[PDB]
Amino acid sequence: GARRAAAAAAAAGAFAGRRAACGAVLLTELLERAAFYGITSNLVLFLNGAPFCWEGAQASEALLLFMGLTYLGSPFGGWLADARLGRARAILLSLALYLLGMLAFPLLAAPATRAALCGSARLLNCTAPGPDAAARCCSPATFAGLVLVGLGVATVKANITPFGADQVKDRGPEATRRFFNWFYWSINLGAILSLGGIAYIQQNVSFVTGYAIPTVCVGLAFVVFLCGQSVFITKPPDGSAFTDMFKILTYSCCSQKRFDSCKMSHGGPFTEEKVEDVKALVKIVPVFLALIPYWTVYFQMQTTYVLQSLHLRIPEISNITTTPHTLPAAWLTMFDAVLILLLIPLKDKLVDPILRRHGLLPSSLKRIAVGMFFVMCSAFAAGILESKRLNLVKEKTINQTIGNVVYHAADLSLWWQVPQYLLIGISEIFASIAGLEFAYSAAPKSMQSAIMGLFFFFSGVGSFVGSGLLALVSIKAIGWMSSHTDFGNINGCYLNYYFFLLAAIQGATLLLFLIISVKYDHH
Amino acid sequence: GARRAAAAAAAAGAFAGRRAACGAVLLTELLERAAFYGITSNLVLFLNGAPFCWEGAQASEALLLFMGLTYLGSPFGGWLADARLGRARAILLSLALYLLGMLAFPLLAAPATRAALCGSARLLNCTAPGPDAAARCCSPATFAGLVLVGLGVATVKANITPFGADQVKDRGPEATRRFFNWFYWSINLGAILSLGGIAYIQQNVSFVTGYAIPTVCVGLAFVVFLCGQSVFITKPPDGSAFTDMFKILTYSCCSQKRFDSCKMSHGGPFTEEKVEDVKALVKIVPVFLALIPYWTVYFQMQTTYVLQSLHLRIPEISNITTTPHTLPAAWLTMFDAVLILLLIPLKDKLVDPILRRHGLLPSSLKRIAVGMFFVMCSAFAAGILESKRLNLVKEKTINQTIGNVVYHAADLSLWWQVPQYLLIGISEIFASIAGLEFAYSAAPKSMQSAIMGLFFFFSGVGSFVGSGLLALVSIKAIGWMSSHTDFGNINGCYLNYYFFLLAAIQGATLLLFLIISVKYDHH
Ligand SMILES: CCCCCCCCCCCCCCCCCC(=O)O[C@@H](COC(=O)CCCCCCCCCCCCCCC)COP(=O)(O)OC[C@H](O)CO
Ligand SMILES: CCCCCCCCCCCCCCCCCC(=O)O[C@@H](COC(=O)CCCCCCCCCCCCCCC)COP(=O)(O)OC[C@H](O)CO
Ligand SMILES: CC(C)CCC[C@@H](C)[C@H]1CC[C@H]2[C@@H]3CC=C4C[C@@H](OC(=O)CCC(=O)O)CC[C@]4(C)[C@H]3CC[C@]12C
Ligand SMILES: CC(C)CCC[C@@H](C)[C@H]1CC[C@H]2[C@@H]3CC=C4C[C@@H](OC(=O)CCC(=O)O)CC[C@]4(C)[C@H]3CC[C@]12C
Ligand SMILES: CC(C)CCC[C@@H](C)[C@H]1CC[C@H]2[C@@H]3CC=C4C[C@@H](OC(=O)CCC(=O)O)CC[C@]4(C)[C@H]3CC[C@]12C
Ligand SMILES: CC(C)CCC[C@@H](C)[C@H]1CC[C@H]2[C@@H]3CC=C4C[C@@H](OC(=O)CCC(=O)O)CC[C@]4(C)[C@H]3CC[C@]12C
Ligand SMILES: CC(C)CCC[C@@H](C)[C@H]1CC[C@H]2[C@@H]3CC=C4C[C@@H](OC(=O)CCC(=O)O)CC[C@]4(C)[C@H]3CC[C@]12C
Ligand SMILES: CC(C)CCC[C@@H](C)[C@H]1CC[C@H]2[C@@H]3CC=C4C[C@@H](OC(=O)CCC(=O)O)CC[C@]4(C)[C@H]3CC[C@]12C
Ligand SMILES: CC(C)CCC[C@@H](C)[C@H]1CC[C@H]2[C@@H]3CC=C4C[C@@H](OC(=O)CCC(=O)O)CC[C@]4(C)[C@H]3CC[C@]12C
Ligand SMILES: CC(C)CCC[C@@H](C)[C@H]1CC[C@H]2[C@@H]3CC=C4C[C@@H](OC(=O)CCC(=O)O)CC[C@]4(C)[C@H]3CC[C@]12C
Ligand SMILES: CC(C)CCC[C@@H](C)[C@H]1CC[C@H]2[C@@H]3CC=C4C[C@@H](OC(=O)CCC(=O)O)CC[C@]4(C)[C@H]3CC[C@]12C
Ligand SMILES: CC(C)CCC[C@@H](C)[C@H]1CC[C@H]2[C@@H]3CC=C4C[C@@H](OC(=O)CCC(=O)O)CC[C@]4(C)[C@H]3CC[C@]12C
Ligand SMILES: CC(C)CCC[C@@H](C)[C@H]1CC[C@H]2[C@@H]3CC=C4C[C@@H](OC(=O)CCC(=O)O)CC[C@]4(C)[C@H]3CC[C@]12C
Ligand SMILES: CC(C)CCC[C@@H](C)[C@H]1CC[C@H]2[C@@H]3CC=C4C[C@@H](OC(=O)CCC(=O)O)CC[C@]4(C)[C@H]3CC[C@]12C
Ligand SMILES: *[C@@H]1O[C@H](CO)[C@@H](O)[C@H](O)[C@H]1NC(C)=O
Ligand SMILES: *[C@@H]1O[C@H](CO)[C@@H](O)[C@H](O)[C@H]1NC(C)=O
Repeated sequence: GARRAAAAAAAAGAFAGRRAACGAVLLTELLERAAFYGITSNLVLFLNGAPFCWEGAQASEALLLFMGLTYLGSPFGGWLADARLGRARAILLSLALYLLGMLAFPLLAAPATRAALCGSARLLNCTAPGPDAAARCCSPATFAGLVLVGLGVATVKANITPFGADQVKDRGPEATRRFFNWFYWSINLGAILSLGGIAYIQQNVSFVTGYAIPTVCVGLAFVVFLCGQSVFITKPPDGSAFTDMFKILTYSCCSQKRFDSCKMSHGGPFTEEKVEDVKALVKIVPVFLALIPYWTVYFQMQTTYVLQSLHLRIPEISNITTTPHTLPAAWLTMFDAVLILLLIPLKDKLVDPILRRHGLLPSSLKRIAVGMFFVMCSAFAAGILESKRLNLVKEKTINQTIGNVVYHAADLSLWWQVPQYLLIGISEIFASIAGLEFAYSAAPKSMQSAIMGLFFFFSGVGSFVGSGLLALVSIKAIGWMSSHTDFGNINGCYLNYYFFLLAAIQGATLLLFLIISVKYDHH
Repeated sequence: GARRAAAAAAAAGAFAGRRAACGAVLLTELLERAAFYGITSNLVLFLNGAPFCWEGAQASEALLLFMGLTYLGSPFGGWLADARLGRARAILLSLALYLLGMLAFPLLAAPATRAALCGSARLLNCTAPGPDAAARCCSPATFAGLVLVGLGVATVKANITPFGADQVKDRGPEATRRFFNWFYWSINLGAILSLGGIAYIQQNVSFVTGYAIPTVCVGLAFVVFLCGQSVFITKPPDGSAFTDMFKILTYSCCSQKRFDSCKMSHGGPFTEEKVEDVKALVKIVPVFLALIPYWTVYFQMQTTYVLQSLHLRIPEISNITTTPHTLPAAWLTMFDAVLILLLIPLKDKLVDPILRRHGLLPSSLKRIAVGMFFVMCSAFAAGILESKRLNLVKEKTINQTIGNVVYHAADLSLWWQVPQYLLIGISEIFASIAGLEFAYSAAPKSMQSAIMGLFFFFSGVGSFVGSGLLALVSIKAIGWMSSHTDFGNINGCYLNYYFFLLAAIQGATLLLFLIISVKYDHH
């Protein structure tokens, strides 16, 4: 018990005379998240309403391909970070590519540069009369910008978190946990700022002045990272010998091709440290495999919550003061970020000292399990509200308006969704941060960035699996999602059964993860 | 890992050349459970339909008082067992009193002895015309029989399980766990036999031949226990010095009135063994306190499941072969016992070796937590089905008949309740047995019977709290249970809102028990 009081000194003194570097890292992450969410908030709507009038399916496919590229680029970004380059140099290069890729969109928004670019001058005005039509216009420039921005965001996401984690490595794991808590807090703050301001300006002022802001944000992030590079000296990895470790991994795999790994490696050139690294990698891979369904259910629930909210009563007299012409569809997603922003400081200042006080959770796997339990509870709560609505809709309906689509909603207030998101928020403040901590703690000291990239890649694989599951349940044979051929007509479909299925999947995943976590802790 | 294989020898060899004693104990428990369930199956109906026509409220109060006496007598039964007597002697005395108390009811069933007894000859025939009416008739004999049978069943319940547990104490805890598994299996088998046969005979043939069978059952149990007493020699406690220990407990409490207990006891005569005993008691009491809500929710869900089943379609062509005149209302409760009988052998033969194989659960507290998680999942599942029914009832209804009351049920098959009970069954085969094992394992070797009595008393307190909660939710101010002024008309009430409340209570209790179990394991 007294050792907990001893470690409380490190916990309180975690932010020693190095706070400037932590602030710079948090600010860079906040600006990067703001730019990313500004880009991803209204990409489909921007593509549809642009003079290059794409189809809705084409815009959805483009956004999905961009997201998949962002998920896929993380392991390669980590490889580039730890091999042939340093961590800070990789961050700088990725941010430069990020800015270069994102600069394309404001030029496309501006009519003069839009006409100058794409060599096509497509002004068919969508519904305006026209002699037939062509395929996706402005394809080269748009695709180049999308691939550049996706690669940049993937690389920064893979590389920034382990760098900031090792920045405070001098202290104990409690310092790393506090840093990850504030890192997630900064991420949510940036997401809130973006989803509010950038979406408001894009939907209600202009795209030309809307897409210019993310470019300024990424420029500020690059500038602050460059300025803080001089004062960082956060024990830079300076990766030049780490390149050898990756090929020693391939040699260890060839040992399989030519504790078996340890018994062959012993007298073999494979030195003990590389043996421990490969054994750790083999141990940690199943943890990611078990976490895949958690990512699936989390992403699917995040997607379905906005759809559920779209068909509830819009509160607050529909913003009577300064009437919201074409109310943006980003604040519904921002509810979760607001709840996380409220929860995180309270957790960090109260719960962590209380848990660490007597004997409670010293490991992240248990926190992930608790978060998954909260996810299952939130899924059950969401299922119930959906069921009542699908029966309370049988009565008269009220024609509301979000954006420029006349939604049909029941006479049920939106605030009834406060519990679900609340549980979700709790789950996140237990799960995600802990997972990040695990992704930093169990990884070998030479290839943390690669492990982070694999973590994000597996999260993306889970998201893709969730989208595929939604497509599967959309089949007429089941009939749960049959009228969902547009922005949303959930009135004619059963989402409560889908919520219950998500809850059951989350429960099974929780049991499997408990088993796997116990096995990992044993070894 | 190899030590698990070493303990597998004890696990397989648990039933050494002492199986006759285990069989005798299991048979005695089975007969006692059969007699108890035969008594409690149709007590209210027997009292109402008897020539001494009581009121429904009076019969319900009598049954509740009997159940409360059974719950309260357990700690005093354990005290009598460990003080001034032995375990076997206490069992024999309690079974003799059990038989003496239960013998009263068949005499009351027989018209000749009924007229001979009670000195009243009350033959008002309930609805038959009569010049006013009196209070509860046959009060002295019925009350004496009820108090005797309650005290006997309380004492046997408090004493038999620790005796059988220490019967196999020669081997390791795995032998005790297997014995408790088969003990619960025998309990469920006896409950099935009673609820089927005795209830069918009572409701469809006669009370005179119905209540005679439990007397034969308890006589057989007493005879087999007496015969096996000679060959038992299961290291009998022969409690005579144990009495001293109990008074030393008060002396420890005298330290309160005159680790404070340990620091005072070291200089005091209180020898270390008594200090360890009192410290263990103080440690274990909070476990029972935390288990109280689990008992509350379990008993309440058990009660509400029969009511939910009563309003579903009766399956199997209403037993077309040998038409069931006045279908008994006990098989609905027997569904859970049937599921437990199916589950227990599979668990014992497959799950326990698999769990014990690599690294899994060595402690009962985690099993109790898993059982409570399954309880919460079953509660959520039950809530959903009830919600659908309360909406599927809005259509036409079908007038079924169970017993002699015309119930109103929806066109939904009873088999849809198979999942709920299944989860419930799993929960039990995780929770109850483990709790029993804990109640035997953590208790001091001198006063195991007292700890078992306290365990059963706290379970009864939880059941009373659950009944009080149901009475509280019955208030018009909430309105969840407003038309439930009879056998049951849940068609007009919201049972789903309750099921969800039970699920939430179980969810909170799970976290509380996890915290308390971790604290107990630390100390
Ligand atoms: C290791 C990974 C395993 C796979 C994990 C992926 C997810 C598994 C769970 C998949 C859930 C599928 C849907 C639920 C299964 C029952 C089928 C079903 O949907 O039944 C419908 C009934 O439809 C059918 O019976 C159609 C059967 C189609 C066959 C394909 C689905 C069966 C399951 C396939 C996947 C296998 C899963 C195995 C169990 C996990 C009920 O809806 P309804 O028609 O009553 O809807 C209400 C209203 O009446 C509107 O119609
Ligand atoms: C450490 C132990 C703590 C206590 C543990 C015991 C159990 C705690 C939980 C008790 C749950 C009580 C019921 C739920 C609380 C909200 C009140 C309620 O029932 O609201 C109803 C609305 O009624 C009211 O607002 C009446 C309020 C009466 C005041 C008493 C109840 C409040 C809670 C008292 C217990 C305190 C619990 C605190 C939180 C745990 C909703 O039903 P309805 O009328 O909409 O029903 C459907 C239809 O319309 C039919 O009417
Ligand atoms: C949600 C739906 C789409 C399914 C999700 C994918 C599952 C099929 C995956 C997710 C987690 C996977 C498990 C993660 C870890 C392992 C440990 C693994 O065993 C090892 O330790 C690997 C090394 C060895 O072979 O000894 C065996 C496969 C298994 C059970 C995996 C089996 C396949 C699982 C269940
Ligand atoms: C571990 C602890 C925190 C308990 C775990 C379970 C709870 C998180 C669950 C159990 C029951 C659930 C509730 C059951 C039903 C509802 C009603 C539901 O709304 C409706 O269906 C109607 C609301 C209305 O219009 O009045 C909103 C979620 C809520 C409050 C749920 C919130 C989450 C609860 C409390
Ligand atoms: C903050 C957390 C922990 C509390 C649990 C969820 C709350 C956010 C809920 C509980 C009570 C709810 C209120 C209870 C009753 C109603 C009436 C309800 O009105 C209707 O159902 C009719 C709608 C109409 O006709 O206008 C509108 C929502 C409101 C204010 C609810 C808003 C959301 C509240 C505050
Ligand atoms: C190679 C082996 C190990 C399988 C692992 C590959 C995954 C990354 C794949 C397997 C199934 C794939 C999914 C299967 C089905 C679909 C539905 C598909 O949706 C549509 O194109 C129709 C709906 C629409 O128009 O939006 C989009 C891709 C997606 C999610 C796929 C995404 C990528 C997934 C998850
Ligand atoms: C963790 C996963 C892999 C397994 C558990 C998934 C469950 C959450 C799913 C699978 C089967 C589903 C059920 C399949 C079919 C139906 C019937 C459907 O319509 C009816 O009630 C009509 C029933 C009838 O046809 O008689 C309502 C949803 C329900 C209960 C579904 C609810 C959600 C269930 C239980
Ligand atoms: C009885 C039959 C019907 C069960 C069939 C399914 C089992 C094989 C599954 C269902 C629930 C599972 C359990 C769910 C949760 C846990 C708790 C978990 O507890 C821990 O060790 C937590 C960590 C710690 O205590 O330090 C270990 C795995 C275990 C027992 C799982 C083992 C596998 C179980 C028993
Ligand atoms: C379901 C509804 C009716 C409520 C159920 C009763 C609760 C009010 C009880 C059940 C479990 C109890 C807890 C069980 C154990 C403890 C440990 C106890 O602390 C000790 O270790 C006692 C010795 C000491 O004082 O140091 C303090 C009270 C507390 C939290 C109890 C507080 C009261 C609780 C929550
Ligand atoms: C940890 C693992 C075991 C998963 C934990 C959660 C499951 C045990 C839950 C999640 C969703 C639940 C299901 C959700 C809805 C229903 C429908 C319900 O019946 C209805 O409402 C309609 C039935 C019909 O007519 O088809 C019966 C329970 C059931 C199958 C539930 C059974 C229990 C399930 C699978
Ligand atoms: C064994 C466990 C693991 C499986 C899950 C629950 C089963 C017991 C369920 C799943 C499918 C169910 C069946 C699916 C469909 C129906 C049709 C259903 O009919 C109606 O809903 C209309 C009633 C009428 O009009 O007569 C009657 C019950 C039944 C046979 C159900 C009985 C209960 C079943 C077998
Ligand atoms: C002394 C302190 C530590 C409290 C602990 C005592 C408990 C054993 C008490 C407290 C509240 C009591 C309950 C309060 C209210 C009721 C409702 C009451 O129901 C009725 O008489 C009305 C309904 C009917 O007629 O059946 C039956 C007794 C009961 C369950 C009580 C049973 C005994 C309880 C649980
Ligand atoms: C863990 C325990 C101690 C606290 C949590 C218990 C919950 C499961 C209970 C407490 C409050 C209950 C809610 C209180 C009131 C309502 C409204 C009731 O009616 C309505 O939907 C309309 C209400 C209105 O008119 O505003 C439906 C059930 C519901 C959501 C209840 C569902 C069950 C809840 C969430
Ligand atoms: C973030 C805020 C809103 C939470 C407010 C409530 C907390 C004080 C509660 C909610 C959930 C509780 C947790 C639910 C379950 C667990 C797991 C339990 O895990 C173990 O210790 C298992 C055994 C082992 O690890 O060896 C420890 C207590 C803990 C963290 C509980 C501690 C207290 C918590 C965090
Ligand atoms: C539609 O036509 C108007 C008037 O010619 C023009 O100003 C506007 O830019 C066009 N819109 C698009 C989206 O090309
Ligand atoms: C009712 O009266 C009949 C005929 O007199 C008698 O046989 C029967 O025992 C009475 N029933 C009861 C319950 O006393």
